[PDB]
Amino acid sequence: KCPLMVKVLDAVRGSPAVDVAVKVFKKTSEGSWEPFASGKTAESGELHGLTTDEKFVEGVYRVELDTKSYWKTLGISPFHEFADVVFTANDSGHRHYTIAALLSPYSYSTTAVVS
Amino acid sequence: CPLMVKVLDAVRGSPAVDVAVKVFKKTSEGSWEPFASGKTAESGELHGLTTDEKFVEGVYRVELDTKSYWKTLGISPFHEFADVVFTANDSGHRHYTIAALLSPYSYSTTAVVS
Amino acid sequence: SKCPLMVKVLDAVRGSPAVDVAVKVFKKTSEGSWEPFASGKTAESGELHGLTTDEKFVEGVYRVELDTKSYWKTLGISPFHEFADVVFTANDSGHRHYTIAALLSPYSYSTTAVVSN
Amino acid sequence: SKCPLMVKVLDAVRGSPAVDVAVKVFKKTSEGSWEPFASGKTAESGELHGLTTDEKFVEGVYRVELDTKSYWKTLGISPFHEFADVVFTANDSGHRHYTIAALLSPYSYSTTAVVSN
Repeated sequence: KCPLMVKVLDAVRGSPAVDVAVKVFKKTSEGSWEPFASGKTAESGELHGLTTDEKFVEGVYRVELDTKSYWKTLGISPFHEFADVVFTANDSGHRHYTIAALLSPYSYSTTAVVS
Repeated sequence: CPLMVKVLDAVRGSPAVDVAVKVFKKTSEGSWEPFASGKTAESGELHGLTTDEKFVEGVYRVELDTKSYWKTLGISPFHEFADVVFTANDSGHRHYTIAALLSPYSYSTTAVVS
Repeated sequence: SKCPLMVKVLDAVRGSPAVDVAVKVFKKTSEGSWEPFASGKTAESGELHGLTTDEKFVEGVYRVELDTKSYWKTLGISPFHEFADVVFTANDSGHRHYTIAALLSPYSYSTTAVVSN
Repeated sequence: SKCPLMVKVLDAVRGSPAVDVAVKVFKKTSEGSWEPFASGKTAESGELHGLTTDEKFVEGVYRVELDTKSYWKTLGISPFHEFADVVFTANDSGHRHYTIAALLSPYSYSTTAVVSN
């Protein structure tokens, strides 16, 4: 039943990325980003329960991982200010989305699983 | 479960289903001998390859048959396969996840070790 | 070279450079908005050179945006992301040279920074 | 530009080229064994050129092995993998030029092939 999940891994430690701050924004008709949902990754590196099928309507979404604070907490000065993932959701029926991310200090990878 | 494999498809945005996986263990003599095998489920995951007791200290080679995967989908891929080779259980007993992200001419792999 | 900001892009589906990828660069203002800084497209090599100089490329927060959506749709492929952007602080301990490398798939991308003195 | 097999490696932890990565190339035989074909180390650019020539780079199954374990150990880091290898058939349908690109982290790597006629 979870329509939008986030999963984050740490490529330096070979572990889930724990305590990663996540902010979701939804684009408005006027074109601005308004706050939609927020949370933190658990011990699993996964974030559940951001939203529900009812609230997760058609629109353009931006998922922002606070990668800078993550690396700095571990004593590492990273390259990026954050990692944004921007996408259109539910444009042709309701789907379930997973945004996965793999983090290094100077690099990240992100994949979408859509079902 | 001490050794899990998880595979994603970057072209379709989905689990990579029915990926054949072969695992080998290096012998004292230096050759690869078969150790375990299976296929990824609809989840893109493969569980139950081995047990904590059977998964002894050694050098392991996990081979994903990426070529068969892409050819089944009507795509001619670059690699013959994707091998992931590593020492396991040399410093305390651990659980490993080998994750893989596949495109026709590219792949990424990560280890989660707990 | 004297080139302080380069972009290199590869296509993971075709096994080739990503050609004619549109790139927009922005610089964060005092008020907290993005103003246009530079723009170009990747060449046959998948690379974009000559975006800026060390005179113009001063200390600040920059945003580099690849139009990944238009790139895939030109090839007949419907991609996941609206775009791929990279946001970073530049030149805050003196001038450096930066390369933003990116690897593209329809539902996935990776980006790496190479920073040199 | 005449170079038929190139290797390019980046370090995702340092944000730099991966320098002095040991590279070994093998070619498969009729009997199914790996015979040595070429070897070298990445330069300060992270690139390795001059491994072979078009005349020597004949049709066959090749194995390119990056010694990632030694690389990380030299930097004081205990890495996950024994190495990173890329196995592929080359020059089966026309003679081509190949670039094997890799991005390294201690517990992760990505590899991409760029093929050009």
